[PDB]
Amino acid sequence: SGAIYVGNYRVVNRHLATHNDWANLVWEDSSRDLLVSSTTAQGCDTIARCDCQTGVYYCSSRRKHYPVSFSKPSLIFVEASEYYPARYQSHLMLAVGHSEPGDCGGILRCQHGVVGIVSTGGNGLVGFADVRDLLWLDEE
Ligand SMILES: */O=C(\[N][C]C1=[C][C]=C(F)[C]=[C]1)C1=[C]N([C][C])N=[C]1
Ligand SMILES: [Zn+2]
Repeated sequence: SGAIYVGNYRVVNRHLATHNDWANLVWEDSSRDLLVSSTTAQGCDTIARCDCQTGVYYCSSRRKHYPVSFSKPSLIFVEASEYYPARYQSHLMLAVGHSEPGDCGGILRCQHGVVGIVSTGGNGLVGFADVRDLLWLDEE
């Protein structure tokens, strides 16, 4: 579990979005595993605006933050998980590291702020849904 809180937006994995998220929907994209809802309170996070390929991510199934190198966001085949069938996911970054289903929502951060959230795992990789292209998160 986990979310990004930027301005008056809440960014969650689409597959973990709640009824209250869907009832207050700003934007969602199944191909990216992302959903954004509106918030009453302003959030503490800053979104990275950069092309870093190194950062640190939180792994709840280890209670640990790990430094990783990661691929640039791309259209990647993802094997079946507990929450999605095998499919192509877009805007996905991969790193070597541990990720189980409940790790989804852990933040990946670089020197510029939040890069994305954990979205995939298995076979010794962790996949992150990028948010650095969503420039509209930073206003309005
Ligand atoms: O519930 C609302 N939004 C989703 C949400 C927000 C915070 C959170 F911790 C979980 C889910 C919502 C939005 N608004 C209007 C701004 N009222 C309720
Ligand atoms: Zn960066």
